[PDB]
Amino acid sequence: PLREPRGLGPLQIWQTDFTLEPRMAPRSWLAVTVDTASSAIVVTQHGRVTSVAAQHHWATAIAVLGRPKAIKTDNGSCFTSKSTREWLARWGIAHTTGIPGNSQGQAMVERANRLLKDKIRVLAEGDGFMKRIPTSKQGELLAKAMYALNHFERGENTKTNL
Amino acid sequence: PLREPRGLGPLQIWQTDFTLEPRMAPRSWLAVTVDTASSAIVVTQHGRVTSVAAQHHWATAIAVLGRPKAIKTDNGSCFTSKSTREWLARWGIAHTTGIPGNSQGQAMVERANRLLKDKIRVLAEGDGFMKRIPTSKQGELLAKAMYALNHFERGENTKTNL
Repeated sequence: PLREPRGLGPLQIWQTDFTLEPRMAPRSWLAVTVDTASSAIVVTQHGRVTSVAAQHHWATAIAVLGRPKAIKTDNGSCFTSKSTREWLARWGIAHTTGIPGNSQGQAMVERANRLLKDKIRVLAEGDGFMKRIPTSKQGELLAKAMYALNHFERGENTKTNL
Repeated sequence: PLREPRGLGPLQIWQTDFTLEPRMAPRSWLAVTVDTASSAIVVTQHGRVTSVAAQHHWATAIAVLGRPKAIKTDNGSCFTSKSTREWLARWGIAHTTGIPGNSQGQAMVERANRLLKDKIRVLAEGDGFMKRIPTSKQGELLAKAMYALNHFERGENTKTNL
């Protein structure tokens, strides 16, 4: 009877996309993965959008979230290249650019991209950076944005507490 | 590199639910499965909602759509019983009652239930049955409703044609 995914729990399927964020230049391409089972997000920054940038991002995401059963992406070439298909086959991860979803596409990662860019803008401005964030402060700020969205430790819709 | 699902195509995941339709009494429980990759629908009628009715329905759906990689259901007991879990393990089909979706729950099968009940009401009324459909005409009418929703062969949003 060995089938997934962790009891009756949700299946381990990720959605990944690249989004451009000039406040993070020169490594302005943010690769973002949302795990649809937990809604956890992993983001990494890249100088150019290539097949290798996608593989480097997923290598980091696997270290953080574990190996997923499948990854959903759009049809960009960094995801459909022979190189990327081989990398995913090496890890045994299924890939779809498909629609076995419940609504139009990969809404989850699109919402994540928006929340992430908003969070980076609010934190950077809080620190006094209204335009590009200085290169030496980018990593900590991106880490801070990722923490804020994942360990949202909140009352976001809760009752009084200390 | 052998991973799913049929190239870059959508993964083979189904959504299944039971819905009550008194026009089909005495076997008024309709079990409905929507394949999220193709949007095909399979419906069967049952006298009572039990674990065995769910297994009988999926046996028919597998003959029509092939064996899926996973099936998503809610937490009703006919789906979480030991009997049903064993049946799914016997076939090697993963089961989730989860949320690895892109919106709230299993909207797909809920929309399917609505379209199906509307279609049965319009066809039955067309035949002169305003209340319960006579037992001997139910199977053909349910088959007609299933055909209408799957081989929707349409211009449903298309240009002039013969």
